[PDB]
Amino acid sequence: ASNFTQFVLVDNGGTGDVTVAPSNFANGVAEWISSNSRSQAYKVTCSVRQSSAQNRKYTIKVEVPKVATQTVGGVELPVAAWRSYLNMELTIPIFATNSDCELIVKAMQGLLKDGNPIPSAIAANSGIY
Amino acid sequence: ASNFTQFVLVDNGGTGDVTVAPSNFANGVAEWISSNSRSQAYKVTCSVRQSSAQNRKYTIKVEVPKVATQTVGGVELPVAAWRSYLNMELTIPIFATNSDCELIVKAMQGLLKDGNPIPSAIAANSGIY
Amino acid sequence: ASNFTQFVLVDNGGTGDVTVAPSNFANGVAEWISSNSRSQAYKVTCSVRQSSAQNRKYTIKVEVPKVATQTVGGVELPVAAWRSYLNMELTIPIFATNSDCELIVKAMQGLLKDGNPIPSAIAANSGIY
Amino acid sequence: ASNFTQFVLVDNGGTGDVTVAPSNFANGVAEWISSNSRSQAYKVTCSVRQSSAQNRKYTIKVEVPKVATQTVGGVELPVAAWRSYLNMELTIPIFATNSDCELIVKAMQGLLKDGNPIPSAIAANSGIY
Amino acid sequence: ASNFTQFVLVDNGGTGDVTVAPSNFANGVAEWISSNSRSQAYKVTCSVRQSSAQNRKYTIKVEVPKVATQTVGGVELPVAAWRSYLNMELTIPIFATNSDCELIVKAMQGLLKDGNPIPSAIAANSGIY
Amino acid sequence: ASNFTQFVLVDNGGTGDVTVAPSNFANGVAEWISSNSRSQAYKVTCSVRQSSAQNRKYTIKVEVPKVATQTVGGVELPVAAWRSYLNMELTIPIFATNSDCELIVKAMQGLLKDGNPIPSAIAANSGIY
Repeated sequence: ASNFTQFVLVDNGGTGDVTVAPSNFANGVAEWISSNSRSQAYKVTCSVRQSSAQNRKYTIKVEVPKVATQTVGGVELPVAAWRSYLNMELTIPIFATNSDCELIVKAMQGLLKDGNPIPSAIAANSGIY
Repeated sequence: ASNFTQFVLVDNGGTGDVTVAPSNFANGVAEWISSNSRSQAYKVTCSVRQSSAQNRKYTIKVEVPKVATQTVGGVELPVAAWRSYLNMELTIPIFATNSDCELIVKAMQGLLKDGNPIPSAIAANSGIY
Repeated sequence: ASNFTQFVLVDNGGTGDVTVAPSNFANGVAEWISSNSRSQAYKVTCSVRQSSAQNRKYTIKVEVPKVATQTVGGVELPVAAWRSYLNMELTIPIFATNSDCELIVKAMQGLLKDGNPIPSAIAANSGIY
Repeated sequence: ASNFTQFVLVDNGGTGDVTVAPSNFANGVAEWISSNSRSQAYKVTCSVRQSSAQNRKYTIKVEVPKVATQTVGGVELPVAAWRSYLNMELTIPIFATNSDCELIVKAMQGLLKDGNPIPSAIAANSGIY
Repeated sequence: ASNFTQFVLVDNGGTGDVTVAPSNFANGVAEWISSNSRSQAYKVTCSVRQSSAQNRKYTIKVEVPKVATQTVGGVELPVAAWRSYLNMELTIPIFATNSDCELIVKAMQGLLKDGNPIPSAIAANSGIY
Repeated sequence: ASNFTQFVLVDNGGTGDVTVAPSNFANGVAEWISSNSRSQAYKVTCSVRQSSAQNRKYTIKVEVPKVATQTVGGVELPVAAWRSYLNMELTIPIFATNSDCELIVKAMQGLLKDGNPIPSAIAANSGIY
């Protein structure tokens, strides 16, 4: 293997895709960034450690630019009005086999499949109702 | 429309699909659990709060159980041998359009798509390298 | 260029080979872990530090698990029944050129070469005689 | 039958080979030393002891000299300009069968096999990267 | 792509080129050293940290040794008679585009181009006048 | 000699070059500035002093304008969002001959040659990986 490669983060179907590429590995934290200024980039980081004697935790973070009315390459302040931050922590018991970890991945991607309630609440700027 | 519906969390291709259904909304936390005893159930919860004045924060959690049957006092009880915990917080600026929010949802599902680096690492009990 | 990669810790033929893959490099400690349950995994770590003004000191550690299943109360968990622990410290003065380091490496692999006294004493639960 | 014998610590070709020959086995410590001046000699020792009720612990040590001549007051002495010191401790539970010991030995020699990350970091005055 | 590769630090036109190669990344500091003993090696290190909220700061260091062979205790050791130290810190706003960053790199190499004032002064043990 | 002249700081190959010209020499600190307002100028300064009894230090500073979305001659605030700052300190032992200083200059320009890792990390808005 060799996991640390470029991948498509936003698939707008071929044209307008956002690819994110390896950009830092200081401290064994893999970072991927898109081709933009660091203030407007899509950024992804991932690391894993044994959190307790019984568990490992993957910590995954994503930053996504507010794009409507963006000025590309512009200085946009305040930073917080222009960025969304995702923070995932996955705690997996040391007993989990690879098959177990496959299922955890499937649960994670089921949660976010189109049409399911959580992605469609987020995208519609809504809560659950 | 009411987006509080049942959905399939783990798609094992029609056979042994784990599907999760609305089960509680007390205290503004939407909860979905699978059709098991509460001791062995998959659980998904979601809540949105306006965290800052200019942010909203979604908090989503998933529990994946490893089911087992334990003998306690000479009696067999349905139990989960361990659970894995996904815990994610998403902070979105209030200035984000629905098209901006769709970008976040697309980035989150691209992150976990089959074959991209992070799902591969998790599924292999590996780190990124 | 990278030497933090996957490698074969045990060529046990060309099939039952044990491979260890990069897992974490926090705080200057490179760690590699084999796949499947962390509870039954082989682990290797390595770190180098300037122990004195004139010396650098590598600390390398390897753990070899005896794979087993713990069954308690009817619940079975994949565990390591026990682990052997190798721990080695190699001190090298800053005056060593690369050729001197190659020789140190050849001494290390000669020490453990198949058929020589130390590897064959260990392999047979035995001391020197 | 004896494993306290001479052996090749460095096959540096088939000519500049460094051989270590039995020197002393006092107090359960087997010692081997290469020929010519003890001051420039390679040294290997090995001892095994029941560290705990359940464990035996091997302690192996190797010293690699940098050969040199000290000249003081016109008197020259064959000396070691400096020495690298390898020191390793291997703990094995009394439950290990001979096959488990063979595997422990294969893990040790895989760790140091030519081309793998640890031997090639050492060989190049380098850490992991 | 992995930009952590070997490069030639001092180009003496093919003959006596000093070339430096990846040697450590512990603690997020990429290190390159030349192929000498650690006592006589050229060393280059580089690290990036997000210094402010709106800045990132690169810290690059270079050590150029003047090699020598010293007699200590009647024994000759490979040594550096002195080292010269380049130490540079670059602070870049997060709003800088990759085209903005290319401008910085072009300015830094124009600064040291052969024949411009600063390289000439350094090379002549002169100040600017 | 007479080092203090105009030179090309950014060579965009004839057309679009940035020339920086002598602009101040108060306190023996040579300053060069481009033809712009002081808030948008490329600025270079250089000075040398004996830092210790054994060393001299050249202190070189460069300021580079953020140019993407720049308004030429405009008032752009905050200043820190619109400027990058380079700071180099070169410490050279008083024993270094001119030949030694030539080599230090070559090491400095090798570090920054196109294609080598440090300039290409900077230009790609990246760390080392």
